[PDB]
Amino acid sequence: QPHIGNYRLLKTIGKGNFAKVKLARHILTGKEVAVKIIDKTQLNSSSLQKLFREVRIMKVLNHPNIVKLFEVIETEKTLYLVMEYASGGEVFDYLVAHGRMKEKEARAKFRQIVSAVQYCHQKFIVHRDLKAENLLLDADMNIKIADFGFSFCGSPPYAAPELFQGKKYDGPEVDVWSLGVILYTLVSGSLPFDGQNLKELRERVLRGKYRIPFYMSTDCENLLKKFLILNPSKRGTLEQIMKDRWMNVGHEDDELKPYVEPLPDYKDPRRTELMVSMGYTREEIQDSLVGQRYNEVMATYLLLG
Ligand SMILES: Cn1cc(-c2cnc3c(-c4csc(C(=O)N[C@H]5CCCC[C@H]5N)c4)cnn3c2)cn1
Repeated sequence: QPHIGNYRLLKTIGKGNFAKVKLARHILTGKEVAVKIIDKTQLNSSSLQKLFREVRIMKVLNHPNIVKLFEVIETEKTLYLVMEYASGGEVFDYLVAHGRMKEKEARAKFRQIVSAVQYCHQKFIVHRDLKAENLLLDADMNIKIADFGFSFCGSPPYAAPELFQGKKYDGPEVDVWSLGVILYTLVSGSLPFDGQNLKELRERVLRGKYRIPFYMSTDCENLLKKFLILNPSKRGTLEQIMKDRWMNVGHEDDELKPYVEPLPDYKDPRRTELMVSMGYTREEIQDSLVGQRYNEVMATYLLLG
Protein backbone atom coordinates (compact mmCIF):
# COMPACT_ATOMS: atom_id res chain seq x y z
CA GLN A 1 0.00 0.00 0.00
CA PRO A 2 2.41 2.81 1.13
CA HIS A 3 5.31 4.42 -0.79
CA ILE A 4 7.32 5.60 2.22
CA GLY A 5 6.56 5.13 5.92
CA ASN A 6 2.80 5.24 6.29
CA TYR A 7 2.22 7.38 3.24
CA ARG A 8 0.68 6.67 -0.09
CA LEU A 9 2.02 9.33 -2.44
CA LEU A 10 -0.76 10.79 -4.59
CA LYS A 11 0.28 13.73 -6.66
CA THR A 12 3.10 16.21 -7.15
CA ILE A 13 1.76 19.55 -5.83
CA GLY A 14 5.03 21.44 -6.10
CA LYS A 15 8.34 21.13 -7.93
CA GLY A 16 11.50 23.00 -6.99
CA ASN A 17 14.86 22.35 -8.59
CA PHE A 18 16.21 20.42 -5.60
CA ALA A 19 12.98 19.34 -3.95
CA LYS A 20 9.59 17.89 -4.91
CA VAL A 21 6.46 18.21 -2.80
CA LYS A 22 3.82 15.49 -2.99
CA LEU A 23 0.28 15.30 -1.69
CA ALA A 24 -0.10 12.03 0.24
CA ARG A 25 -2.42 10.01 2.48
CA HIS A 26 -1.50 8.83 5.96
CA ILE A 27 -2.76 5.26 6.04
CA LEU A 28 -3.69 4.63 9.67
CA THR A 29 -5.71 7.85 9.74
CA GLY A 30 -6.36 8.59 6.10
CA LYS A 31 -5.56 12.28 6.53
CA GLU A 32 -4.01 14.27 3.67
CA VAL A 33 -0.43 15.56 4.17
CA ALA A 34 2.38 17.35 2.33
CA VAL A 35 5.60 15.40 1.74
CA LYS A 36 8.77 17.32 0.89
CA ILE A 37 11.29 15.06 -0.76
CA ILE A 38 14.85 16.31 -0.99
CA ASP A 39 17.47 14.44 -3.00
CA LYS A 40 20.58 15.10 -0.90
CA THR A 41 22.84 13.55 -3.50
CA GLN A 42 22.29 16.59 -5.74
CA LEU A 43 23.01 19.19 -3.11
CA ASN A 44 26.12 21.27 -2.65
CA SER A 45 27.37 22.50 0.74
CA SER A 46 25.28 25.67 0.99
CA SER A 47 22.20 23.69 -0.02
CA LEU A 48 22.94 21.10 2.64
CA GLN A 49 23.43 23.78 5.29
CA LYS A 50 20.16 25.37 4.19
CA LEU A 51 18.41 22.04 4.50
CA PHE A 52 19.55 21.13 8.00
CA ARG A 53 18.55 24.66 9.06
CA GLU A 54 15.10 23.93 7.66
CA VAL A 55 14.75 20.76 9.69
CA ARG A 56 15.84 22.64 12.79
CA ILE A 57 13.26 25.38 12.17
CA MET A 58 10.38 22.98 11.37
CA LYS A 59 10.90 20.91 14.51
CA VAL A 60 10.42 24.03 16.55
CA LEU A 61 7.50 25.99 15.05
CA ASN A 62 4.09 25.39 16.57
CA HIS A 63 1.74 28.01 15.14
CA PRO A 64 -1.87 27.92 13.83
CA ASN A 65 -0.64 29.75 10.69
CA ILE A 66 2.64 28.05 9.87
CA VAL A 67 2.56 24.62 8.29
CA LYS A 68 3.10 22.04 11.02
CA LEU A 69 5.73 19.30 10.84
CA PHE A 70 4.61 15.71 11.51
CA GLU A 71 7.63 13.55 10.72
CA VAL A 72 11.17 13.51 9.42
CA ILE A 73 12.38 10.53 7.44
CA GLU A 74 16.16 10.36 6.88
CA THR A 75 18.05 8.03 4.60
CA GLU A 76 21.53 8.57 3.30
CA LYS A 77 20.39 9.68 -0.12
CA THR A 78 17.02 11.32 0.50
CA LEU A 79 15.24 13.35 3.15
CA TYR A 80 11.47 13.54 3.69
CA LEU A 81 9.65 16.23 5.62
CA VAL A 82 6.02 15.23 6.18
CA MET A 83 3.98 18.32 6.97
CA GLU A 84 0.48 19.80 7.02
CA TYR A 85 -1.33 20.19 3.65
CA ALA A 86 -2.94 23.52 2.81
CA SER A 87 -5.68 22.67 0.31
CA GLY A 88 -6.49 26.29 -0.53
CA GLY A 89 -3.11 26.61 -2.19
CA GLU A 90 -1.15 29.78 -2.89
CA VAL A 91 -2.46 33.21 -1.81
CA PHE A 92 -1.02 34.47 -5.12
CA ASP A 93 -3.53 32.31 -6.99
CA TYR A 94 -6.40 33.69 -4.92
CA LEU A 95 -5.42 37.30 -5.72
CA VAL A 96 -5.30 36.66 -9.47
CA ALA A 97 -8.77 35.09 -9.32
CA HIS A 98 -10.75 37.65 -7.34
CA GLY A 99 -8.49 40.70 -7.61
CA ARG A 100 -7.32 42.73 -4.60
CA MET A 101 -8.74 41.87 -1.16
CA LYS A 102 -11.09 44.28 0.61
CA GLU A 103 -9.24 45.70 3.58
CA LYS A 104 -11.45 43.66 5.92
CA GLU A 105 -10.36 40.35 4.39
CA ALA A 106 -6.74 41.46 3.96
CA ARG A 107 -6.69 42.31 7.65
CA ALA A 108 -7.93 38.90 8.72
CA LYS A 109 -5.13 37.29 6.71
CA PHE A 110 -2.49 39.82 7.70
CA ARG A 111 -3.15 39.45 11.42
CA GLN A 112 -2.37 35.76 10.86
CA ILE A 113 0.80 36.47 8.86
CA VAL A 114 2.11 38.98 11.37
CA SER A 115 1.37 36.61 14.24
CA ALA A 116 3.31 33.85 12.57
CA VAL A 117 6.36 35.84 11.61
CA GLN A 118 6.57 37.48 15.03
CA TYR A 119 6.29 34.04 16.60
CA CYS A 120 9.33 33.02 14.55
CA HIS A 121 11.18 36.14 15.64
CA GLN A 122 10.45 35.28 19.28
CA LYS A 123 12.34 32.05 18.72
CA PHE A 124 15.17 34.00 17.07
CA ILE A 125 14.11 32.84 13.65
CA VAL A 126 13.97 35.13 10.65
CA HIS A 127 12.78 33.76 7.31
CA ARG A 128 14.91 36.17 5.28
CA ASP A 129 13.14 35.20 2.06
CA LEU A 130 9.42 35.90 2.42
CA LYS A 131 7.91 35.99 -1.06
CA ALA A 132 4.49 35.13 -2.52
CA GLU A 133 4.94 31.35 -2.66
CA ASN A 134 5.43 31.27 1.10
CA LEU A 135 1.80 32.16 1.73
CA LEU A 136 -0.66 29.29 1.46
CA LEU A 137 -4.28 28.77 2.52
CA ASP A 138 -6.08 26.03 4.35
CA ALA A 139 -9.63 24.97 3.60
CA ASP A 140 -11.16 27.66 5.87
CA MET A 141 -9.04 30.34 4.16
CA ASN A 142 -6.55 30.58 7.02
CA ILE A 143 -2.99 31.56 6.20
CA LYS A 144 -0.35 28.83 6.27
CA ILE A 145 3.24 29.97 6.01
CA ALA A 146 5.32 27.43 4.15
CA ASP A 147 8.88 26.52 3.19
CA PHE A 148 11.87 27.51 5.30
CA GLY A 149 14.37 25.88 2.93
CA PHE A 150 14.69 28.35 0.03
CA SER A 151 13.33 26.06 -2.74
CA PHE A 152 15.02 34.14 -9.41
CA CYS A 153 11.57 35.12 -10.62
CA GLY A 154 9.92 35.54 -7.19
CA SER A 155 12.68 36.98 -4.97
CA PRO A 156 13.69 40.55 -6.12
CA PRO A 157 10.47 42.58 -5.57
CA TYR A 158 10.41 41.47 -1.91
CA ALA A 159 14.05 42.28 -1.19
CA ALA A 160 14.71 44.94 1.46
CA PRO A 161 16.80 47.97 0.37
CA GLU A 162 19.99 46.74 2.17
CA LEU A 163 20.53 44.06 -0.45
CA PHE A 164 21.09 46.78 -3.02
CA GLN A 165 23.39 48.87 -0.85
CA GLY A 166 25.91 46.30 0.43
CA LYS A 167 24.69 46.43 4.01
CA LYS A 168 24.23 43.25 6.08
CA TYR A 169 21.15 41.26 5.07
CA ASP A 170 20.20 39.47 8.28
CA GLY A 171 17.99 40.37 11.23
CA PRO A 172 14.25 40.41 11.84
CA GLU A 173 14.19 43.84 10.10
CA VAL A 174 14.52 42.12 6.74
CA ASP A 175 11.26 40.24 7.32
CA VAL A 176 9.54 43.41 8.47
CA TRP A 177 10.24 44.93 5.06
CA SER A 178 8.88 41.87 3.23
CA LEU A 179 5.74 42.01 5.32
CA GLY A 180 5.13 45.55 3.99
CA VAL A 181 5.36 44.32 0.41
CA ILE A 182 3.04 41.43 1.15
CA LEU A 183 0.57 43.86 2.75
CA TYR A 184 0.69 46.13 -0.25
CA THR A 185 0.01 43.27 -2.59
CA LEU A 186 -3.03 42.00 -0.62
CA VAL A 187 -4.88 45.31 -0.77
CA SER A 188 -3.71 46.41 -4.22
CA GLY A 189 -3.35 43.06 -5.93
CA SER A 190 -0.01 44.25 -7.31
CA LEU A 191 3.58 44.96 -6.18
CA PRO A 192 4.79 48.26 -4.72
CA PHE A 193 8.03 48.02 -6.66
CA ASP A 194 8.54 46.34 -10.03
CA GLY A 195 10.74 47.11 -13.02
CA GLN A 196 11.24 45.82 -16.55
CA ASN A 197 14.74 45.12 -15.35
CA LEU A 198 16.93 44.63 -12.31
CA LYS A 199 18.27 48.22 -12.21
CA GLU A 200 14.80 49.72 -12.58
CA LEU A 201 13.64 47.55 -9.74
CA ARG A 202 16.64 48.44 -7.58
CA GLU A 203 16.17 52.20 -8.07
CA ARG A 204 12.53 52.02 -7.09
CA VAL A 205 13.34 50.00 -3.94
CA LEU A 206 16.21 52.27 -2.85
CA ARG A 207 13.82 55.17 -3.22
CA GLY A 208 11.17 53.33 -1.21
CA LYS A 209 8.34 55.34 -2.75
CA TYR A 210 5.44 53.07 -3.61
CA ARG A 211 2.43 54.67 -5.21
CA ILE A 212 -0.77 54.92 -3.14
CA PRO A 213 -3.84 53.27 -4.77
CA PHE A 214 -6.61 55.87 -4.74
CA TYR A 215 -9.11 53.44 -3.07
CA MET A 216 -6.72 52.74 -0.12
CA SER A 217 -7.49 53.89 3.42
CA THR A 218 -5.25 56.31 5.23
CA ASP A 219 -5.15 53.76 8.06
CA CYS A 220 -3.67 51.16 5.74
CA GLU A 221 -1.09 53.63 4.42
CA ASN A 222 0.11 54.51 7.93
CA LEU A 223 0.58 50.80 8.48
CA LEU A 224 2.60 50.53 5.28
CA LYS A 225 4.88 53.34 6.43
CA LYS A 226 5.69 51.34 9.60
CA PHE A 227 7.04 48.43 7.48
CA LEU A 228 8.64 50.06 4.45
CA ILE A 229 11.28 52.15 6.22
CA LEU A 230 14.51 52.44 4.21
CA ASN A 231 16.81 52.56 7.26
CA PRO A 232 16.99 48.96 8.63
CA SER A 233 17.80 50.10 12.15
CA LYS A 234 14.78 52.43 12.14
CA ARG A 235 12.14 49.84 11.19
CA GLY A 236 9.72 48.82 13.94
CA THR A 237 9.42 45.40 15.55
CA LEU A 238 6.39 43.27 14.69
CA GLU A 239 5.54 43.50 18.39
CA GLN A 240 5.25 47.28 17.94
CA ILE A 241 3.39 47.00 14.61
CA MET A 242 0.90 44.68 16.33
CA LYS A 243 -0.44 47.63 18.32
CA ASP A 244 -1.28 49.43 15.07
CA ARG A 245 -4.75 50.89 14.52
CA TRP A 246 -5.42 49.27 11.12
CA MET A 247 -4.26 45.92 12.52
CA ASN A 248 -7.00 46.07 15.11
CA VAL A 249 -10.04 47.57 13.40
CA GLY A 250 -12.90 45.20 14.17
CA HIS A 251 -11.04 43.62 17.09
CA GLU A 252 -11.54 46.47 19.47
CA ASP A 253 -11.65 43.98 22.39
CA ASP A 254 -9.06 41.60 20.96
CA GLU A 255 -5.86 43.52 20.21
CA LEU A 256 -3.09 41.54 18.49
CA LYS A 257 -0.41 40.33 20.92
CA PRO A 258 2.56 37.97 20.38
CA TYR A 259 1.56 34.34 20.10
CA VAL A 260 1.54 32.33 23.29
CA GLU A 261 2.26 28.72 22.51
CA PRO A 262 -0.12 26.33 24.31
CA LEU A 263 1.42 23.77 26.67
CA PRO A 264 2.12 20.31 25.18
CA ASP A 265 -0.20 17.30 25.47
CA TYR A 266 2.08 14.30 25.05
CA LYS A 267 -0.11 12.23 27.40
CA ASP A 268 -3.56 12.14 25.79
CA PRO A 269 -4.97 8.95 27.35
CA ARG A 270 -7.37 8.76 24.43
CA ARG A 271 -4.81 8.66 21.61
CA THR A 272 -2.17 6.85 23.66
CA GLU A 273 -4.37 3.82 24.31
CA LEU A 274 -5.53 3.72 20.71
CA MET A 275 -1.87 3.27 19.78
CA VAL A 276 -1.17 0.62 22.39
CA SER A 277 -4.04 -1.26 20.77
CA MET A 278 -2.45 -0.32 17.46
CA GLY A 279 0.80 -1.98 18.50
CA TYR A 280 3.01 0.65 20.13
CA THR A 281 4.51 0.67 23.63
CA ARG A 282 3.61 3.49 26.04
CA GLU A 283 7.24 4.19 26.91
CA GLU A 284 7.92 4.57 23.19
CA ILE A 285 4.99 6.92 22.58
CA GLN A 286 5.96 9.22 25.49
CA ASP A 287 9.69 9.08 24.75
CA SER A 288 9.02 10.09 21.15
CA LEU A 289 6.83 13.05 22.06
CA VAL A 290 9.09 14.31 24.85
CA GLY A 291 12.23 13.63 22.89
CA GLN A 292 10.26 15.38 20.17
CA ARG A 293 11.61 12.78 17.78
CA TYR A 294 9.30 13.40 14.81
CA ASN A 295 9.46 9.69 14.20
CA GLU A 296 6.80 7.39 12.89
CA VAL A 297 5.23 7.12 16.35
CA MET A 298 5.07 10.89 16.79
CA ALA A 299 3.54 11.37 13.34
CA THR A 300 0.73 8.98 14.13
CA TYR A 301 0.16 10.72 17.44
CA LEU A 302 -0.18 14.18 15.96
CA LEU A 303 -2.21 13.01 12.97
CA LEU A 304 -4.89 11.68 15.33
CA GLY A 305 -6.02 15.29 15.85
C1 LIG B 1 -4.49 23.58 -4.43
N1 LIG B 1 -3.09 23.60 -3.99
C2 LIG B 1 -2.61 23.22 -2.78
C3 LIG B 1 -1.24 23.43 -2.87
C4 LIG B 1 -0.19 23.21 -1.84
C5 LIG B 1 1.15 23.40 -2.16
N2 LIG B 1 2.19 23.26 -1.33
C6 LIG B 1 1.91 22.91 -0.06
C7 LIG B 1 2.72 22.68 1.05
C8 LIG B 1 4.21 22.78 1.20
C9 LIG B 1 4.89 22.38 2.34
S1 LIG B 1 6.57 22.65 2.21
C10 LIG B 1 6.42 23.28 0.63
C11 LIG B 1 7.65 23.73 -0.10
O1 LIG B 1 8.71 23.88 0.47
N3 LIG B 1 7.57 23.96 -1.40
C12 LIG B 1 8.76 24.19 -2.22
C13 LIG B 1 8.87 23.04 -3.23
C14 LIG B 1 7.90 23.17 -4.40
C15 LIG B 1 8.18 24.48 -5.12
C16 LIG B 1 7.97 25.68 -4.19
C17 LIG B 1 8.78 25.57 -2.91
N4 LIG B 1 8.24 26.63 -2.01
C18 LIG B 1 5.09 23.29 0.23
C19 LIG B 1 1.82 22.36 2.07
N5 LIG B 1 0.54 22.37 1.63
N6 LIG B 1 0.63 22.71 0.34
C20 LIG B 1 -0.40 22.86 -0.52
C21 LIG B 1 -1.04 23.95 -4.14
N7 LIG B 1 -2.18 24.06 -4.85
